[PDB]
Formats: sequence, structure tokens, C-alpha cells
Amino acid sequence: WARTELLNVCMNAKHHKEKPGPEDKLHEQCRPWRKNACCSTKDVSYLYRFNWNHCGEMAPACKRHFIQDTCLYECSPNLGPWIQQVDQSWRKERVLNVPLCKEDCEQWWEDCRTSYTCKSNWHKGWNWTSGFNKCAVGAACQPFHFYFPTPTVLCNEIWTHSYKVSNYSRGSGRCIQMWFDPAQGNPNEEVARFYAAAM
Ligand SMILES: *[C@@H]1O[C@H](CO[C@@H]2O[C@@H](C)[C@@H](O)[C@@H](O)[C@@H]2O)[C@@H](O[C@@H]2O[C@H](CO)[C@@H](O)[C@H](O)[C@H]2NC(C)=O)[C@H](O)[C@H]1NC(C)=O
Ligand SMILES: *[C@@H]1O[C@H](CO)[C@@H](O)[C@H](O)[C@H]1NC(C)=O
Ligand SMILES: [Cl-]
Ligand SMILES: [K+]
Repeated sequence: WARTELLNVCMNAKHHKEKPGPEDKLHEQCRPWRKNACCSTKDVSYLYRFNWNHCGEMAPACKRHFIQDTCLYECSPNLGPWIQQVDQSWRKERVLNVPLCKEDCEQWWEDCRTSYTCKSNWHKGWNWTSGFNKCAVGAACQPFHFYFPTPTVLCNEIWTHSYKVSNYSRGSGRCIQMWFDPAQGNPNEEVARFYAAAM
């Protein structure tokens, strides 16, 4: 029998698994998840509550990945196998070692080369005085790859091991994609099913 508590599930604030639904208005730009989302019909969304421009303006090509990243985390109903019991430090669920596809990670790392940041663990240590995050005193802004010198360090460390970049590539059926064309189905559904069956 399928471990359905790990499939097509969203972890809610009372730490019960609930079903996804129609995507809410705030997440309209998370297009791939319009029909089936954990961000479904107050908010705690990194679509606007997080300062991407903490070290000057982030390049558009870089920010796009962070939107995809935000969308996956907030909307995906296919992260069940990686959802953890404790998530008190996270705005929604806590996931651990999500097998991000090789390309998603590598392209993310390359597209953010010309951007800047001041720390490698974006999950903690920000100064929230202004209502949004700024680099704390002592945290020097540097080129992106100064804090993330390899795709692995970026994807694995930026959100403290929310991802573990996979050696598998898109289409393998064995890694989670950060974005996709929903008209061609949702590729991460079979990936979730696969890991639920194996773990
Ligand atoms: C966190 O940031 C504040 C400085 O914040 C700025 O001023 C705020 C009032 C607000 O307008 C923010 O948007 C600005 O970015 C630091 O506060 C200073 O704190 C020190 C003592 O540590 C004090 O001597 C200064 O007068 C404060 N300056 C101001 C302008 O209030 C605080 O230190 C920062 N914390 C860390 C660890 O980075
Ligand atoms: C990645 O490594 C795993 C574990 O060794 C292996 O099973 C798989 O074939 C590899 N995937 C590749 C090379 O695309
Ligand atoms: Cl968070
Ligand atoms: K998904």
C-alpha cells in the first residue's frame, strides 16, 4: 500500500497532513501549481517578505530561481517524503535533503554569479529590525560565489539542507524539479511516489 501520508500532502500549522487545493491569489505567479497547491485558498510568503536585494539589486536571472524556489517550498504537494516533524524555525514546513535536480542547481548557481550576498545560511542570522531582512553588522557583502563557491554549497547550504542536490537529472524520475510546464503534467509527482516507496 502506498504511503499516502507522504503523497499529495501539505503540512499545516497544526502539523497535520492536509490535501492541496486551488492555488491562492497571492501565489498567482507560481503558475505550475495553479491547479494543485499547498499554497491554496495572514500569509508568510517569501514572494515579498524576503529581501532578495540585501546586497544591492539582485540580477533578474538570479531572482527568477529564488521565485521558483519560493514557489516549490510554499506550493508543492510533492515534498512529503522529505517533510520533517519539527519546523518551528520555518514559516511553513521543514523539508530535509530534497533531491534537487542537477540542472536546477547548476543553472541556479550560474545565473546568480553576478549577484551579491553577505552570508551562506539564509535561514538564520538576519537583522529583521526594519520589518525585512538586512545583513547583520559584520556580514560583508561579496560576490555570490564567495559564499556559494560551488553549486553544491549553494543548493545544500543556502536554506540549511532543505535541498540535497542530486546526481540525477530532469527526466530521470528521481529528482525534484523547481519548475515545470504544467500542461505537460507535474513531473515531481512520480518522483515523490518513487521516494515514498523506497524510503
Ligand atoms: C540591526 O540593525 C540596526 C540598525 O537599523 C537601522 O535603523 C533602524 C532604526 C531601521 O531604520 C532599519 O531599517 C535600519 O537598517 C542596528 O541598530 C543599531 O544598534 C546599535 C546597538 O547595537 C545602536 O548603537 C545604534 O544606534 C543602532 N542604530 C540604529 C539606526 O538604530 C542593530 O545593531 C543591528 N543588529 C545587528 C546585529 O546587525
Ligand atoms: C548517481 O549515483 C547513484 C548511486 O551511486 C547511482 O545509482 C546512479 O546511477 C547515478 N546517477 C547517474 C550517474 O546519473
Ligand atoms: Cl522560513
Ligand atoms: K511539485
